[PDB]
Amino acid sequence: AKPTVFVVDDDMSVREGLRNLLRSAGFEVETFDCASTFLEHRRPEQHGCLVLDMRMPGMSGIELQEQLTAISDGIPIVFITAHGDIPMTVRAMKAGAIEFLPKPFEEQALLDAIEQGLQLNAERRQARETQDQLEQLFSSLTGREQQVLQLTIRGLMNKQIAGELGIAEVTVKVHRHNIMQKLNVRSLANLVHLVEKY
Ligand SMILES: [Hg+2]
Ligand SMILES: [Hg+2]
Ligand SMILES: [Hg+2]
Ligand SMILES: [Mg+2]
Repeated sequence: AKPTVFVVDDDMSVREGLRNLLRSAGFEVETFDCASTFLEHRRPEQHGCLVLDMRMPGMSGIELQEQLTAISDGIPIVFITAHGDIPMTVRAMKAGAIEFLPKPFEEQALLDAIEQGLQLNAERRQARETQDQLEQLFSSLTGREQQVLQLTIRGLMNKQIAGELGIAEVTVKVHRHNIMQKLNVRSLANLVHLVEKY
């Protein structure tokens, strides 16, 4: 999807200033003056980075982050604050913080953090799509096929698999053919990689 920077900050100058900065850099931008309007619109499939104010009406920045943690939305966060004297908590850092930046911010520092965040989002999403794709491929196998797969990745020959399970060799052959097609692999090497991957 399009790289989108979500900007959450109650202050108009921040929202407009960042919209302009981020557009002038090739990012789509979405802004919210509240945490809950963000959460209401948030789709965890949207590729992006969150730039987040500490203090806003309603939920604070940390409180929004707690919601995102709770629902396993792993979007990366660049925290911004006008009160640099108040440190981030250890928990706020661990829950996906890219960086903690002051307002007013160095434009380039902010841009570098967002670039860092987009790459971490791209990576995270790829590892999500892969796991998702592999659960659907593996879930599409029958119990019988599962039994054959388990022995196959143990290096057994069809003859030995047949004897172990009490089925005909042709039955094993056919199960093996169907496993390859279901899991979309053309070699025993790639079959074993896939099972280990998942
Ligand atoms: Hg709002
Ligand atoms: Hg809305
Ligand atoms: Hg981003
Ligand atoms: Mg604020």
